[PDB]
Amino acid sequence: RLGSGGGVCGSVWGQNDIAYRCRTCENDPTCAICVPCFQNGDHNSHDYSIIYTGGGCCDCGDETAWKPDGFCSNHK
Amino acid sequence: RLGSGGGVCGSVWGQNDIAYRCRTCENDPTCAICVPCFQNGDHNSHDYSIIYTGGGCCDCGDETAWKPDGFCSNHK
Ligand SMILES: [Zn+2]
Ligand SMILES: [Zn+2]
Ligand SMILES: [Zn+2]
Ligand SMILES: [Zn+2]
Ligand SMILES: [Zn+2]
Ligand SMILES: [Zn+2]
Repeated sequence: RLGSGGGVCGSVWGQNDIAYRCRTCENDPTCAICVPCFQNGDHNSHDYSIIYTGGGCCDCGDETAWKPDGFCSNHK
Repeated sequence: RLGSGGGVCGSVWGQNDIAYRCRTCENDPTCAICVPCFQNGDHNSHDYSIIYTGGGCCDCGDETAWKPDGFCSNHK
């Protein structure tokens, strides 16, 4: 998808991987971030969930997919 | 974003790149495909447009972003 450039997390998911959904930081229901990005950010009382994904990429740092307050440390 | 795996086009866009939007094959307004995927597929009377993108990735082959009839040859 289009999205922003700059300091976004490359990470890509293969067929038996884990990501995190966060209904609080997300722009739409298919946004997700990789495990390190979630744990290196602050989501304490957000409505997050674990997801076993078979594909996609981490939305961390891309403000067209993820609220910037939900970025982890290494992505602004 | 989440999306599908398998035979999807990796391609990623940097800060002065070209992609194609196709309002006909797209699932939502931010979907886009890279130049080779567009030209190796069939979009003759679709409502496509050129876009100078600064970021994102090609949606070709990912049926959660792009109608499969709009895939190019090398992605099913
Ligand atoms: Zn990440
Ligand atoms: Zn991150
Ligand atoms: Zn969150
Ligand atoms: Zn492509
Ligand atoms: Zn393609
Ligand atoms: Zn098309």
